[PDB]
Amino acid sequence: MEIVEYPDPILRAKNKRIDIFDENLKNLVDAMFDVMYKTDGIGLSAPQVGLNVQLMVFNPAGEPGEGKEIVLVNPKIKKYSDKLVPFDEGCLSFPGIYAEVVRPQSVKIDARDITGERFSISLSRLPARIFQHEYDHLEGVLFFDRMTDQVLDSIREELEALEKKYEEKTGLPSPERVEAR
Ligand SMILES: CCCCC[C@H](CC(=O)NO)C(=O)N[C@H](C(=O)N1CCC[C@H]1CO)C(C)C
Ligand SMILES: [Zn+2]
Ligand SMILES: [Zn+2]
Ligand SMILES: [Zn+2]
Ligand SMILES: [Zn+2]
Repeated sequence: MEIVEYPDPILRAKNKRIDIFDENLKNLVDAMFDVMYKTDGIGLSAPQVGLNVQLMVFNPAGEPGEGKEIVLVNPKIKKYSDKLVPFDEGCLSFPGIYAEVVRPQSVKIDARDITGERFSISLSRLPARIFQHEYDHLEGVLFFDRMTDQVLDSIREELEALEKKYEEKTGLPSPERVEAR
């Protein structure tokens, strides 16, 4: 397996609805959780492992045998809180890069579980925070898109190093560039 890193276009591509809730889905969810634990994450989205599908997993404890292994399929945000809060985020698609992101404190959500049963849920605190980060991935939105210009400027060179890596590996110019913004 391989975590897909910025600026790979897979991270910007449209993600398809999941219609089939079967063993292949369960296997993928397991693999994603295992990637998360191996890499010290607290959540992961399907495009980050190379699959453009509306699937996210997370565990707000981030540790084996702790917290809850939360799976959300075809999620939709129904409401964001007016209240905003800052929090330092990293993203497994941007190794080593951490910066302040301001997001709504809480969200109301519609999604499906791993069996395909639909549910409504309200999230707050860290779970809300993780959720919105992973939800943005499913919408082809990356965390620096959410940063202020001042915060973005502080990570520009780190982002360009990732653009260079992609350019060196592929021999192609990067399909997006932080400087364009
Ligand atoms: C907070 C918003 C959720 C972030 C989810 C990411 C994983 C990811 O890229 N999901 O798409 C993560 O685990 N990031 C970690 C992260 O940001 N953490 C881990 C503990 C708390 C926070 C740092 O303040 C590390 C790997 C950089
Ligand atoms: Zn591999
Ligand atoms: Zn496993
Ligand atoms: Zn750890
Ligand atoms: Zn991420």
